[PDB]
Amino acid sequence: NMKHMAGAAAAGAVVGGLGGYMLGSAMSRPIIHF
Amino acid sequence: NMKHMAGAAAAGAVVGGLGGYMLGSAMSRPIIHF
Amino acid sequence: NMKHMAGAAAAGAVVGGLGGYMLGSAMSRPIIHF
Amino acid sequence: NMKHMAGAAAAGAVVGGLGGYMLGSAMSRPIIHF
Amino acid sequence: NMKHMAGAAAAGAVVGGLGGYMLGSAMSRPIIHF
Amino acid sequence: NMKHMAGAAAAGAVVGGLGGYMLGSAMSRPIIHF
Amino acid sequence: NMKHMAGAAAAGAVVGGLGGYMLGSAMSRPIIHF
Amino acid sequence: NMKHMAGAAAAGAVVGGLGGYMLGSAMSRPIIHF
Amino acid sequence: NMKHMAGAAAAGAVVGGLGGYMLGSAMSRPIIHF
Amino acid sequence: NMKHMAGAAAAGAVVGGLGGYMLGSAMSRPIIHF
Amino acid sequence: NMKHMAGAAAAGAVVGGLGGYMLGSAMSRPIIHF
Amino acid sequence: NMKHMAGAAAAGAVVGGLGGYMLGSAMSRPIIHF
Amino acid sequence: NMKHMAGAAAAGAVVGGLGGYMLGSAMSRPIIHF
Amino acid sequence: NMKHMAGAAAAGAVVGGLGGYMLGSAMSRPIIHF
Amino acid sequence: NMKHMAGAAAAGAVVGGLGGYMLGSAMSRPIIHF
Amino acid sequence: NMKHMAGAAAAGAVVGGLGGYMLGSAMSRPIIHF
Amino acid sequence: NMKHMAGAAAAGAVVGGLGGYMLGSAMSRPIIHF
Amino acid sequence: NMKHMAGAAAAGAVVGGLGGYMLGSAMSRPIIHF
Amino acid sequence: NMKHMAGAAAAGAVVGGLGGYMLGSAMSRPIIHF
Amino acid sequence: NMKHMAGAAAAGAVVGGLGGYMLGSAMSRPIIHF
Repeated sequence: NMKHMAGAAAAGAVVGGLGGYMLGSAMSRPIIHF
Repeated sequence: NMKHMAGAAAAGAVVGGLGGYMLGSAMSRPIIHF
Repeated sequence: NMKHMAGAAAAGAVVGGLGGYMLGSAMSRPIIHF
Repeated sequence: NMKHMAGAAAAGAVVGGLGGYMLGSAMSRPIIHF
Repeated sequence: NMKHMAGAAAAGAVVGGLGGYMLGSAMSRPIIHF
Repeated sequence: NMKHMAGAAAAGAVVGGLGGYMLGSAMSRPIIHF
Repeated sequence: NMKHMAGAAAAGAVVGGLGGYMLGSAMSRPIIHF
Repeated sequence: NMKHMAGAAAAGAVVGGLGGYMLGSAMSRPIIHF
Repeated sequence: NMKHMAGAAAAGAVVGGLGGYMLGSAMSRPIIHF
Repeated sequence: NMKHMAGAAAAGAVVGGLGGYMLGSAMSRPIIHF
Repeated sequence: NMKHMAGAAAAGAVVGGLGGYMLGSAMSRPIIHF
Repeated sequence: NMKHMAGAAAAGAVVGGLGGYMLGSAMSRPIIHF
Repeated sequence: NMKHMAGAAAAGAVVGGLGGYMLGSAMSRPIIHF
Repeated sequence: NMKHMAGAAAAGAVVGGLGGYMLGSAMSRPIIHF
Repeated sequence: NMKHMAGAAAAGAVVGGLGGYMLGSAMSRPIIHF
Repeated sequence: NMKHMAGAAAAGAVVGGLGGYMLGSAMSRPIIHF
Repeated sequence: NMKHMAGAAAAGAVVGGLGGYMLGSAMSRPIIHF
Repeated sequence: NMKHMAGAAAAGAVVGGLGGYMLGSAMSRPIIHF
Repeated sequence: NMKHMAGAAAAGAVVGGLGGYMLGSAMSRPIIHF
Repeated sequence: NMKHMAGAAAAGAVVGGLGGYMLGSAMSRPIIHF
């Protein structure tokens, strides 16, 4: 059997974001002019 | 069998966002002018 | 069988947002002028 | 002056949670028995 | 002066939760038995 | 003056959580028995 | 003046969490028994 | 059997983001003009 | 003046977490028994 | 059997990001003009 | 076991106040004009 | 075992206040005009 | 074992205040005009 | 004339005791045996 | 004239005791045996 | 005239004790045996 | 074993404040105009 | 005239004790046997 | 074993403050105009 | 006129004690036997 503990489980203060889950692609073409 | 504990379960203070779940793609074309 | 505990279950203070669930795509074309 | 753009402003699909804002402390004593 | 844009303003689809605002503390003592 | 762009602003698909903001402390004493 | 671009701004797909902001301390005493 | 503990489980203060999970590709063509 | 670009700005797919920001200390006394 | 402990488990203050998990490729063609 | 003696126990004349116990935060914005 | 004696225990005349116990934060913005 | 004696225990006249105990942060922005 | 402001006046959260006022003496002969 | 501001006036969180006021003497003869 | 500001006035978090005021003498003869 | 004696224990007249205990951070931005 | 600012006024976090005020003498004859 | 004697233990007249204990950081930006 | 700023005024974190004020003498005859 399996006993799995992951993420931020039982943490003390989860003040950062947690990871998402993306099943698909990213096409990115930003254009930045300073 | 499986015993799974994940996310921010049993946390102390989940002040950051949690991860979403996206099943699909992202096409992104931002244009930033400072 | 499965025993699953996730999200912010049993948390202490869930002051951040929780993750949504999006089954579909995002087309994004913002234009920012400072 | 200040021009500030933050958070998930102008995003394309904000499917994850956003960050909260906690002004105070977290005392956490979870006990997990698998 | 200040021009501030934050949160999920002008977003495309805010399907995740947004962050709350907690001014106070969290004492948490969950007990999980699988 | 200041022109600031941060967070996940103008992103394409923010499927992970964003960072919270915690002004206070975390005392954490989890006890895990597998 | 200042032109600052940080975080995951203008990213293509921010599927990991973003960093929080903690102004305070962490006292941690986990006890793990496998 | 397996006893697995990962992520930021049982942490003291998870103020950085956690890792997402991307099953798909990234095509990126940013153009930056200072 | 200053033109600063940092973090995972303009990235292609930010699937790892980003760095938080902790202004305070960490006292840690974990006890692990395999 | 296996007893595995990894990531930033039982850490004291995880203020850096954690590693994501990417199953797919990266094609990158940035163009930077200072 | 523990034998604890604290506060003003067994004192001779407790004419000052004793300490309270506040589990939560204080936001204070007094304005004093002499 | 532990034998602990603290506070103003067994004192002779506790005419000053004793220390409280605050588990949470203080945000303070006084404005004094003489 | 431990024999601990602290605070103003067994003192003769505790006319000053005793120390509190704050588990959390202080943000302070006073403005004084003489 | 006199304008006097003292004590914990206008405070934000007075969780410690305040000082008493003792006009008289203290004779103290505690005997502590651990 | 006089404008006096003292004590913990206008403070943000007075979690320590405040000073008393003793007009008289202290004779102290504790005897501690560990 | 006089404008006086002292003590822990306008402080951010007064978690230590404040000073008392003793107008009289202290005769002290402790005897400590470890 | 340990025999510890600290603070102002067994003192003769503790007319100054005692030290507090702060587990968290201080951000301070006073502005003083004489 | 006089504008005086002293003590821990306008401080950020006064976690140490403040000074008392003793107008009188101290006769001290401790006897310590280790 | 250990026999420890510290602080202002067994003192004759502790009219100065005692040291606090701060586990966390201080960010300070005072601005003084005479 | 006089503009005086002293003590730990406007400090960032006053975790040490502050100085008292003793107007009188100290006669001290400790006897230490190790």
